[PDB]
Amino acid sequence: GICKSSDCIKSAARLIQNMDATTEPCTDFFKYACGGWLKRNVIPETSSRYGNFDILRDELEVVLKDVLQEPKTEDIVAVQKAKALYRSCINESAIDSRGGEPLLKLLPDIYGWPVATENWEQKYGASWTAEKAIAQLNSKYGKKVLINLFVGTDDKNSVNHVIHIDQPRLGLPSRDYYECTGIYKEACTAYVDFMISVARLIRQEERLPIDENQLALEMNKVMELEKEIANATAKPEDRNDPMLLYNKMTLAQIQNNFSLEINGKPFSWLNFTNEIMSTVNISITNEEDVVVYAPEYLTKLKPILTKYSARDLQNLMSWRFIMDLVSSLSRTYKESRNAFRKALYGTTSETATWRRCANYVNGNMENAVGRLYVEAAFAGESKHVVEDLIAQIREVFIQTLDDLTWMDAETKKRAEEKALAIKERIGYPDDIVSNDNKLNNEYLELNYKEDEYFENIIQNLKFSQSKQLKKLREKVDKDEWISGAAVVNAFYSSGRNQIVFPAGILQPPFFSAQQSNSLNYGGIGMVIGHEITHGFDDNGRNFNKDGDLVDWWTQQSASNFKEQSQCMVYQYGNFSWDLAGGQHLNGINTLGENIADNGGLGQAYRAYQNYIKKNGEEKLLPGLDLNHKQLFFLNFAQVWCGTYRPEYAVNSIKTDVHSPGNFRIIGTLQNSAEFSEAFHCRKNSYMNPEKKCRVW
Ligand SMILES: SC[C@@H](Cc1ccccc1)c1nc2c[nH+]ccc2[nH]1
Ligand SMILES: *[C@@H]1O[C@H](CO)[C@@H](O)[C@H](O)[C@H]1NC(C)=O
Ligand SMILES: *[C@@H]1O[C@H](CO)[C@@H](O)[C@H](O)[C@H]1NC(C)=O
Ligand SMILES: *[C@@H]1O[C@H](CO)[C@@H](O)[C@H](O)[C@H]1NC(C)=O
Ligand SMILES: [Zn+2]
Repeated sequence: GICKSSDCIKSAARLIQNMDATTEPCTDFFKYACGGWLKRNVIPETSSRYGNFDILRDELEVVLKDVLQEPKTEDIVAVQKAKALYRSCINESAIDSRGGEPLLKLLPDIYGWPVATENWEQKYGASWTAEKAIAQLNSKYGKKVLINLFVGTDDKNSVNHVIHIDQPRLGLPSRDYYECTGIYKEACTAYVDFMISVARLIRQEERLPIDENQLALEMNKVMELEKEIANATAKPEDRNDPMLLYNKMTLAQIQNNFSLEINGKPFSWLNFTNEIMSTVNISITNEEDVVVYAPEYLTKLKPILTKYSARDLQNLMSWRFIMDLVSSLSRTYKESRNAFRKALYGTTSETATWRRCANYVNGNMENAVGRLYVEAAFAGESKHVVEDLIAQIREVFIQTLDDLTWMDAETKKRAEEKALAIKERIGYPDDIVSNDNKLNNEYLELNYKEDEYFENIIQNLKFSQSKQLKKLREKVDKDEWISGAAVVNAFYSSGRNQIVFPAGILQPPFFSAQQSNSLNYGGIGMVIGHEITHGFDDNGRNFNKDGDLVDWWTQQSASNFKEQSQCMVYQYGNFSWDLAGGQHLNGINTLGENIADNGGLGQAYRAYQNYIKKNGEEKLLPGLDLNHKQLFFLNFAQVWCGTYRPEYAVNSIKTDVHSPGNFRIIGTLQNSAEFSEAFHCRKNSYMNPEKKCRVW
């Protein structure tokens, strides 16, 4: 009783070609499940990571290029904009002819780039101050330097917005890089050379005189500034407790508890905060409430700042925006990035311009692009089947609450509470197809010119930032999706207490109404449990049914969670990762994702078990000597057939909240008794340790 459908033939062939049945599943299940993929595939030059998951994202791009590249008479305005933005984006000759000019037009208006100016002090240092300068970059261009102010949702009341202050992101991927030795040396060297190179082009294009030594002089000074700011930022592992993280102040407290002396002042938080909010005609009292994520960093900032010029400061501040612009300029500007992105990413070339451009438009017009994607590529009934799967898996989670010995009764009850309260977002929002007005109106204020890509993307930064800040006194809309449809991913929002599964992830190998349920439950089913479980991981457990940051745990149950979850900190902490040169994974920074994998997979199996009990076994797949319990786990693993470039592995072992795909397979299956029953694994086989972690 082999299935011999078209769709069964496709499924089986993919499973076969990926796997290496030469390998004992119980010795190394990633090798087993993925061995044939590993043999046949080399990472593309434009890829920092490649794998089945990334391939889906490459395939989604092909769809986007098809729906963006050809004007259609009936196209509503919203989509004409997307396509026009697309067209402005793929015209390189237009862009190459403008050189850097579009940036030079731009410089004066963020207070300059001193290293690339004459008499910066005469021109600006007058007008200059750090209030005014940090605030420009932030409110006009959304670039967050020195101090990150951001209108956001309020962790303690999910219907409101607040102003946040947090530590900024850095020009290198993580604070660790600023060690600048060993595995980090090239990066630091490439980074400053890239500074240097960009500032030389501008001086040249300005026809200014070029003194290499002073360039190095000033760009090294920028680096040692950023080094200090790096050392002053808190680690991820010390940022992971949302109750620790949430400290609400008035500007008043802030001004009196977190003083800064920049240049010679010192710093007017009130002034700073109004230069930003001013940008949207809103008024801020020194009595305004602010959520402060990074108190210690602010503290630490004081002595640092007092030590550098306005020139030094602005040289870092402007470069952190310029950084991001130069690949939207001509080829010579493009080129100066070459060695820096190689150092961070290991890639030797830019991705295709049409793909970059397809993704950028998706980024900036996600509902419009998403309408098109769904029309071309998304069936419409996938989404009913997924709705029902989500009901199944949510029920299973609830069930398991009874068999979990490390919570107390009341705590279980609240856990069921919060779970009943999860609200699910599947595929796309019908609005974006049925309601033309609403889609046109989201982009009303935008007007693109097909020969001015750089103007266009400037405008999108302004619009974006205008939008966000004006939410301050507005409620949160509970209609709002937190992802477009044309995205290969899924999401949990603890503020919305909501799970989202875009059209883009609802395809093989994760999902098809035509593929075997075993494949479904091991793919998208595992994914739905992942997302649910995040509501109850080491961040999400802190948020309640309404998305509010408030404790609903007993001290005992909370402490047991920490204890149970500690097992995963150690297990994963202990993997060493060849591609990153033998470093251990960070067990703390991945914990949330690892909890979500182990809970999510177990949930999904039990939901497959529950399915088979009710509907009976499935017909087997042709060409494969495996039953469906076995297939369930095959497919789980094959989602993550993939590899990394060493450079990116070094980047990602610090920056990714996920474990690398291979250790996710191995991580979770070692903790799963079901798996080892599937493949008759000996006690103490590599895949089957006697000691096993469990939380959800
Ligand atoms: S946090 C959502 C999760 C969704 C997911 C869970 C389980 C299996 C596949 C995807 C996920 N998205 C990713 C994006 N990049 C790398 C790893 C990722 N993991
Ligand atoms: C590229 O942009 C320039 C604008 O100067 C235009 O003349 C040229 O025809 C454009 N090419 C395409 C294919 O649209
Ligand atoms: C902020 O303070 C500066 C100091 O020069 C002042 O010029 C500016 O008008 C002030 N703006 C706001 C929003 O208070
Ligand atoms: C490996 O597990 C052991 C035993 O708990 C633990 O002491 C050690 O810290 C773990 N390794 C890492 C790097 O976390
Ligand atoms: Zn996740």
